Amino acid sequence: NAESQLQRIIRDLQDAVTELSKEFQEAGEPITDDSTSLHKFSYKLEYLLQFDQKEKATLLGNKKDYWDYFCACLAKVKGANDGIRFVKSISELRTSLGKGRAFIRYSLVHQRLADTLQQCFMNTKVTSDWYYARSPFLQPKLSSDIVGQLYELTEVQFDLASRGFDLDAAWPTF
Repeated sequence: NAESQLQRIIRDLQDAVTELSKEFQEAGEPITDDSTSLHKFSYKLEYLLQFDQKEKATLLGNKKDYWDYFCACLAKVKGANDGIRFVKSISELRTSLGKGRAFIRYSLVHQRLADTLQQCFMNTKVTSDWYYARSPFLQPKLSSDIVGQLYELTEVQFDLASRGFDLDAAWPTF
């Protein structure tokens, strides 16, 4: 059911990763915002990040999302919070969704995504507080598959712009 849809999305993430690796190889230069495969990657990773996510909010009712999970895992982990601090310094980002997208893109630019997510999923305590059972992040068999795919991006360069779009509204398309 949901299991079969999960599995498909994990494969989609893999196909997006391979696409980016091929596009990189083909282009002979860093991936840019007009890559439809970066776009697909972004959406598949976000799907996974939102999958079986527990619902949470601030005391004023604003929505928390995976950005808030990343902060809980990493904001105080020395060495691990460069991207947390970067996104916290962007005044334009108004929502947890948008902040989380910025963090993913920062991580891609700096070739740290896999390592950062691996570090999140290692925190079993926080991950269990944010996710229901079927989340791949609670299952190494599945979480290392996803992390594994991500390590192939550790060698792909991304030259992603820092402005020219509104992440609170949408992933960039060019």
